[PDB]
Amino acid sequence: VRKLATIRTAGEITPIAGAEAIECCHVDGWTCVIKKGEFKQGDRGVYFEIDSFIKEDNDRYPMLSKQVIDYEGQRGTRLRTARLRGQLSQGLFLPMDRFPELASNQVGDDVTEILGITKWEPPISTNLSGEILGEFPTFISKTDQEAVQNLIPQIEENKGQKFEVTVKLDGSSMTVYRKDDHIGVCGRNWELRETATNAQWHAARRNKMIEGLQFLNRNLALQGEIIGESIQGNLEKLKGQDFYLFDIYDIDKAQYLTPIERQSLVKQLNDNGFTVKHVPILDDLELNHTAEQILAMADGPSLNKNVKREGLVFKRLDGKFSFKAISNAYLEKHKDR
Repeated sequence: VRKLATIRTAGEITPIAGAEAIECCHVDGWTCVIKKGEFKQGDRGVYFEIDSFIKEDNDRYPMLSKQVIDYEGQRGTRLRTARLRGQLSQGLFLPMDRFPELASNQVGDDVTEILGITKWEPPISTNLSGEILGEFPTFISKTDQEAVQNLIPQIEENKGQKFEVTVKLDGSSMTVYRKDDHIGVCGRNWELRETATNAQWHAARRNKMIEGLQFLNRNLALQGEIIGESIQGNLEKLKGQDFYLFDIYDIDKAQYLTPIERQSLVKQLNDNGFTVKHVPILDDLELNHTAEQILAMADGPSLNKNVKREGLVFKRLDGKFSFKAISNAYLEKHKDR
């Protein structure tokens, strides 16, 4: 997981025409509204990303005062995407002289624990939050993806590489895995017990993927998104619920399969009557883009080609560098994300 609060550098600062108390600060690939004169280009500050939850503290955080709410039994503010007078704003960026306990930290430091910042999350469905069997397997990587806005040097340093481009479906991450004599089914954070009502187990039995892992005889984690009815508002307008694969983790080797290895294995499972669906795949992209350009492609058709998708995921063909681009128009349309 993640660095919600980090020391970064003011990029170009541009005037927000009309409202003269404020200006727009570019912070890596993010765009952030600041008060005028608060930073100049090159100044360092603490950048709080969207989804940070910042505890009530009007000494340090008076600009969060009217948006204080109660979340997991604590008073404080969830940082969220906003469009103000045409101006896209995401995150909070405070100059370093507001944090005297950080005067010895360096640019790029992860200061999230030191500052007490927590991660906000949408509530989980009744059937996705079944009965917990244990921890998420520590021998499986989780399905988190780094945002393109946080990868400016890595994006320029990947020009000419080729990427599998998939649609990000808006559901719940799910993992079905075999390790030796154990086959498990997990949600986003816990391994779950099979019951007649558990959504993830039901999806896994319905597309036979537990039999598929038994057939394959390998220590593999199939990872994908469960989507459908009563899951995150069912953007795709499905009947029932279904699993869509986007990754397969080689447990013995501790690396994800490459895109073509993954397609190979999906082909093999379907050939043997284990029909697992894949998230929609678009044309491979040869990278030569800016983050702003990547974000520009995020909007478009989803699995259901008549709805607007959450974004895109990009996976380099060697399976060694992956990132996501969340559609900003999608975050303006749904304010519970």
